[PDB]
Amino acid sequence: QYEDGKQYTTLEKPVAGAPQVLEFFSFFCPHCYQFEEVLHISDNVKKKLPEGVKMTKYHVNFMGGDLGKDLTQAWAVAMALGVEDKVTVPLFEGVQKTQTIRSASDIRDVFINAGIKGEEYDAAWNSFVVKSLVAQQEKAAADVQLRGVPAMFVNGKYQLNPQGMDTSNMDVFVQQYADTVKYLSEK
Ligand SMILES: CCN(CCn1cccn1)C(=O)Cc1ccc(Oc2ccc(C#N)c(C)c2)cc1
Repeated sequence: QYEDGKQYTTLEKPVAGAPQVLEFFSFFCPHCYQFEEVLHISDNVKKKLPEGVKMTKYHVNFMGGDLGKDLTQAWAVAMALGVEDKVTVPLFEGVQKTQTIRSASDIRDVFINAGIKGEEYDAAWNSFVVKSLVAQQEKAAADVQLRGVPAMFVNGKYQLNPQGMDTSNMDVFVQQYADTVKYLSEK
């Protein structure tokens, strides 16, 4: 019922030490926007996972021109301050809905409006921790030879394949997605 090539793919040369469940997204990615706002893929996947399992989510550089790099660093700041849940929706909307995010200054305005003090954003932005998080996200994408988003990898061996699942019903799709990750995490 869970055959290889249908719900998932397998990496030709796995990545040792990868997180158990790794999501790659871009704030420019049309389907990543749905995955956040309409499907809630991350929340629904976490719900089907054993309670002692961490999920990791990384931003990618290769969409959005120069802004893709700035958003990857801003996402690193978000991870460093632990404010992902305060900035995810206004970044998605500013980039894709209203298209009001066109510079690094615009990203910063989102964080300030979300309650992060301007000076603390800047200090995080220029910190060694954020430098290292940026490196981590880029290495993770290179390690799996990531070509596009959204993507989810399980134990650095298995790559989810949403296009082999049933996509005519949003809620059936999300259930098949979350159930496929639980299966794969059990491998
Ligand atoms: C990595 C490739 N990639 C980018 C380029 N690309 C491919 C097709 C369109 N763009 C993806 O987007 C991959 C993809 C993801 C999901 C998915 O299925 C659904 C999406 C939204 C909803 C809703 N709401 C439903 C119900 C299903 C289909 C495909």
